[PDB]
Amino acid sequence: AQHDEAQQNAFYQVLNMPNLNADQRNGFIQSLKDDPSQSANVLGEAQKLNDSQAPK
Repeated sequence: AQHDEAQQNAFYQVLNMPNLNADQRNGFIQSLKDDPSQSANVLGEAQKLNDSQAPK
């Protein structure tokens, strides 16, 4: 967190999602690392995956 987090913002956001479990968030992060161009895509799908798993 306490660094130039603005650069690695997508990765940081995927970590900082309450409803994602380890396997999910880490899996998506590795997908992002594997395919840098799909940053916005992976981030969007991570937020969707989090949202669907919201207790409400």
